[PDB]
Amino acid sequence: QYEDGKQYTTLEKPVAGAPQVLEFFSFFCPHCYQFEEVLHISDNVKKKLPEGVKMTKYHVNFMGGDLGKDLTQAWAVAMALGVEDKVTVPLFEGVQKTQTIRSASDIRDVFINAGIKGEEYDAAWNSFVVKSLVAQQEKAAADVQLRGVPAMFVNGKYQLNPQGMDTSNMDVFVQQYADTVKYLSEK
Repeated sequence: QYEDGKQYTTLEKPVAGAPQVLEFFSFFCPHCYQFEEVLHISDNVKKKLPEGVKMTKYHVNFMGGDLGKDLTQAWAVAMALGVEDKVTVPLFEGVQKTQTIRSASDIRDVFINAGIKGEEYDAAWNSFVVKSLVAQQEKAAADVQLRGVPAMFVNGKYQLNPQGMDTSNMDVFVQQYADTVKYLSEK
């Protein structure tokens, strides 16, 4: 019973060249914390994706002011070093749970504690490769004219609508969301 306007909506201006599945989030975003740390949405969507469908995850600037821009840069460092799987949880917890991430150096502390060498983090943080990865994340969001997170887009054409899913049961919610992505990824 997949209906445009219930589980998903369709973009009025479809985006060319977008990744197959594009997720946007912020470490500053309480609903994003719920999506990732309680529901594990990305991991469960991944479990249902067809063979050959790639998931891209980008951070956004528009929450948290100065720290929000710093967190987009840190996510770029995480992508450049391939350590997303070591820093997502501590970054979410440091911003939202303990609220001990208040500055760029607190962000760096999370990477150091996760075992990324200080010299590796610092060279990445100041690199043009990371500046390019920041620009890519910003451009992707500009393409779909993003106005809110968490958000997920399929084939540059469809946007997931979590308001139309069952929130009385967390497992059902995750299943409906993942099946909807799989449905859209098949066009």
